[PDB]
Amino acid sequence: DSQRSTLVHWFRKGLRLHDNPALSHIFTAANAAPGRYFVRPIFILDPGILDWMQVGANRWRFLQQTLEDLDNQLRKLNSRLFVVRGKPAEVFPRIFKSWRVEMLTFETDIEPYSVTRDAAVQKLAKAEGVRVETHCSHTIYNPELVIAKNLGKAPITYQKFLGIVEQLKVPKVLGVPEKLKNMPTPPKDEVEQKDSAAYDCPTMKQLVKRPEELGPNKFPGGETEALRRMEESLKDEIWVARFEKPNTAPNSLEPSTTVLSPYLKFGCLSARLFNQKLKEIIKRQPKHSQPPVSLIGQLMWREFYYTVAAAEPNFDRMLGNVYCMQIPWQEHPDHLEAWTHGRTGYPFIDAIMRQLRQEGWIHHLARHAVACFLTRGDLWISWEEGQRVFEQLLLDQDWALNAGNWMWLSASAFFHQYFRVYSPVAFGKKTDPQGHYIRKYVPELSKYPAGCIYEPWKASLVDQRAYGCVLGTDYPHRIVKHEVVHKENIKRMGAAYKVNREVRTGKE
DNA sequence: ACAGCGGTCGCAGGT
DNA sequence: TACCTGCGACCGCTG
Ligand SMILES: Cc1cc2nc3c(=O)[nH]c(=O)nc-3n(C[C@H](O)[C@H](O)[C@H](O)COP(=O)(O)OP(=O)(O)OC[C@H]3O[C@@H](n4cnc5c(N)ncnc54)[C@H](O)[C@@H]3O)c2cc1C
Repeated sequence: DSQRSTLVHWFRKGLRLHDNPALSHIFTAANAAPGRYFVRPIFILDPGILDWMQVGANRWRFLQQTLEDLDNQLRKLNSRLFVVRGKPAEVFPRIFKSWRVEMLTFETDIEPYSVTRDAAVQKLAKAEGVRVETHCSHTIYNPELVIAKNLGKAPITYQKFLGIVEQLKVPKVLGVPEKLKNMPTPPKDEVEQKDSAAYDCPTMKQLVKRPEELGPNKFPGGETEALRRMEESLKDEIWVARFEKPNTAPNSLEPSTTVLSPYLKFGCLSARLFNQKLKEIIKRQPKHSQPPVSLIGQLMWREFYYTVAAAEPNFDRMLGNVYCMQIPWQEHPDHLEAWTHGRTGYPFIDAIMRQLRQEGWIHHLARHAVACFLTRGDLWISWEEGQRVFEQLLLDQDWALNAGNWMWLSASAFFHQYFRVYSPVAFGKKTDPQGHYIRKYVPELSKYPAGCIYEPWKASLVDQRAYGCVLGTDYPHRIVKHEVVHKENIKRMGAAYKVNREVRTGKE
């Protein structure tokens, strides 16, 4: 066994065993040629990034848990995870030689950074004699094929996108890979010979530098929890079939939706598996909703944003972004800081921003509320600042999805009915008239009557004292007046739309 | 051409 | 309940 070659699967996203072609191919190959190969499933961890502030503690914890679950599952196939510390640029040249790699597989990714990184690896592999198999299993439909089907253009409307993808084939959904037979552990490389635990899963202490930012562990990481959570969500087939996104609550104390987003984001759950489960349920349920609103439709919204994002390296910025309306956002540093930390003085908005920071997930319509307030609705701050904060705090932080919906919400792309504006005060009342959500995440206001808990400034000073929370002392004065600024912002939006119309017809 | 339709998720005030 | 209308007057697509 001093003559074996190594087959490598590289996990970046797709942190799962189920429905993983790139991974299954590796395991099938090893079992086909017994005694021929060694198998190294790996995750590359840059130890320098741990202090990057664009990754919150909660997301680090989620990744830590995911890596441990992935190692446990690989253990059952007579394998394990190898978490190799370093950067791909130095790691691969070293391990290609060290491990005598014959093949390298991974799941493809459309994010710019990932496109250039992978291209470098492909170039190295080519020159070094290592075969590379890539698979597009992160999404149901391959953005490339969708764009090609639509004559070289990413569809910019949902219904057109649907019209294209129903013409495309849906790939077969795989099971978990086969158990490796006659696979002894590979010989230690020079790094392992020095430290036997060099490729072990990172500890919490290792991945999480600021444990004080950790909140309640409501959504544990990993494929196991992913599948358990999915199964629980699909248990009630009526709820699933009649799902309409607009009717789900932003402020329910428990999630009104599936909360599968962190799992789909990391690849802990296969979007293709989830799509298949849904379809089987809809066939059994005669009464059911349709896209855009349906649960299947939500999954297609994921696919839509990935397709437009795949055609635009600047997707996450206003300038140079083909889709994006050019809007004169302003700098408001105090207001930005107050929004960022849930200190706007709008209890509903503050409640949401605090849940987000604490727990890593907020409901889609809660995101609408705070995104609207930040941008077109009140503060007139750029969506790129909001995007940045979300990137830091969300467990499900996704380059394409985050950019896409921020553009939607700011009416910069895809959505253009800017006359519709969420009220920081009224929107939440509909589903939570008593303000239970506010009382929980803004505890200082928990004695306010429902009559003014969404608008504490309506309470007199004597009232404020009787509720044991005086505005300007225990809770902030509202940083702006929604009833005024939103009307003026509407006109700013109309004005900016006009300027863009000129430019568009001006190039003709 | 340029109008009419549809567009995941507005609000307030009706009924 | 779950519709409805006024508000003021958007874009992409279609033909
Ligand atoms: C300003 C803003 C930023 C956002 N940033 C992200 C992000 O960084 N990462 C992320 O995954 N989602 C993001 N979303 C979309 C959406 O809010 C979340 O996907 C959803 O809240 C996750 O909860 P869920 O899993 O219960 O969704 P469900 O309603 O159960 O839907 C199921 C799955 O469909 C997909 N999905 C649902 N809604 C959307 C949507 N609007 N766009 C794309 N895919 C969707 C997700 O994969 C979700 O897990 C953002 C939305 C807004 C308005």
